[PDB]
Amino acid sequence: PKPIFREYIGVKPNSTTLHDFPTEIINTETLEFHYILGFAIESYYESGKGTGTFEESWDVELFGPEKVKNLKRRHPEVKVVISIGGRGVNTPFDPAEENVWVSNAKESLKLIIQKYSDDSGNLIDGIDIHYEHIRSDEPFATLMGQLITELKKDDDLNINVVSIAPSENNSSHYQKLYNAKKDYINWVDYQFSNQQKPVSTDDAFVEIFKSLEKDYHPHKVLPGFSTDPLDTKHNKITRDIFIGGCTRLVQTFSLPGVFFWNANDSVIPKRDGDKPFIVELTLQQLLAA
Repeated sequence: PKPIFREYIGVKPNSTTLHDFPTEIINTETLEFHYILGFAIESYYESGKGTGTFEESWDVELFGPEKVKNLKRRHPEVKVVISIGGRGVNTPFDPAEENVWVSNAKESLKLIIQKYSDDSGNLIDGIDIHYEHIRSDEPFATLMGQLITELKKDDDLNINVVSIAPSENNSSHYQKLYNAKKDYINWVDYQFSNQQKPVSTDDAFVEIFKSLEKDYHPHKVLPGFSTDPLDTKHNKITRDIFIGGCTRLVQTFSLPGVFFWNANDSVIPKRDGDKPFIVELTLQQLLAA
């Protein structure tokens, strides 16, 4: 329908800035709103190779099943998706056994997903693939492809929205996956804060975006921004250029939506006088108007 708005949450397990899912950014009247809950992370053997057995790594007191139930009781139109992988160098995609990885991943993720249920059914609407560190195109595209297929085919689940989260440095591996499974992947969430060289103008932004649509597919790419201080320090893109660049896209009716990296980091103003969620609220204003 509507412009898509997605926000990562739960990804800073040591942060105490939030004690529940924020309602300030929730807008289901003019936008299609998604919370991306993560990280479901695999256990690794001593060799640094992944087992495919996922566990929740977010705070379950703050964002667990009872909090998801409450959110959905109050705002039924919000979609909740689980993100798997992780950003550390300590959570790479590197399966120890290629023919057993997929069965462990399907079973362990289904177990997690089944915890997020109410009297009327499952509360999870999809999955997000967010492995930052992937060394080669393969077995990634084959194994991730099979996992998506198995989850979408399970009638016990409602895995309706599938997304991937590439960055400039891992984009080639995600492109391999996207080409093979184009029909099951709804959204490509590309993080502009992870570019190698700085994005200096709104024209440089626009030019990057168009090339992403060629690499993936027109209207399936959602530009993203990071309010995380680790990313702010890298200074690959400023909020002024991000807003400017998105404005240009909105003017030619070419922006399908946006995503933000992360609710914990956006609640705390960076410049005195800044309101909490200033970048998110500014993008919501431009997506409606």
